[PDB]
Amino acid sequence: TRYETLFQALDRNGDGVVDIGELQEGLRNLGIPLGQDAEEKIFTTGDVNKDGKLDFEEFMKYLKDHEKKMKLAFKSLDKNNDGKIEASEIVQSLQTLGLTISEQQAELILQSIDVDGTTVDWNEWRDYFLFNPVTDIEEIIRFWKHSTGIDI
Ligand SMILES: [Ca+2]
Ligand SMILES: [Ca+2]
Ligand SMILES: [Ca+2]
Ligand SMILES: [Ca+2]
Repeated sequence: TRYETLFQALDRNGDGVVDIGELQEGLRNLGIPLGQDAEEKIFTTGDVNKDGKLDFEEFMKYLKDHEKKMKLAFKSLDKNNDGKIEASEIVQSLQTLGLTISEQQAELILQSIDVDGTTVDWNEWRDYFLFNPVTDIEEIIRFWKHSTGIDI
């Protein structure tokens, strides 16, 4: 019950839906730091029937689709399929997208994502981008830009 756990956590009054207040205060009470336009981007993406409310199916679907996207990004970065992402792979991937960066810049990115202080694996990746509403590698790169300060 991934998304059941999350939803049950967020739905404070237990009326079966999560409103924007519950999402905000919820994310803060779970310790996930998000800006209002990120949270609102999540909400607008999730509210398929546009009633200003997230029911369980909408929530579950958003997180499912998002997880698929992030998994796709991960597997697109992992060139040698070792289930991990090395800095050189970030360099190559960004190079195919017309960005030339150095090894220490990629290392900087990875360290911004890693906690083990090694390179990042699928668990850290997934956890890091779980509530980050980036939709693809481009948006991930833009996020890396305002996160690390490097202009990429
Ligand atoms: Ca509610
Ligand atoms: Ca809705
Ligand atoms: Ca790899
Ligand atoms: Ca690591």
